[PDB]
Amino acid sequence: GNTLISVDYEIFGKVQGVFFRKHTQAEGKKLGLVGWVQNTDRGTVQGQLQGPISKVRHMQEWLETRGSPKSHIDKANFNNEKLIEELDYSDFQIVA
Repeated sequence: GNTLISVDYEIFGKVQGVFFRKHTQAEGKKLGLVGWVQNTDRGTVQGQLQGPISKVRHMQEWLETRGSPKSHIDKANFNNEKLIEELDYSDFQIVA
């Protein structure tokens, strides 16, 4: 479609200390997405994605299967997937 969606994500495995945040931001920006990425307090990576639905879906697949080159992804959990009519962000940020 040419609709917009928002979705929350959390990635499990060898996902911290592998340049995951930098690569996620770069891929998000390449895909024209806004949102954020952050290392959690439980050894995972999380955030939200917003943008054109096909681009969000491409990013979801990237988060399931690839991530940063030295990452090892066991699972990507997605939640709160929804259609949106406006963006809630103006950039794709790494949240410290």
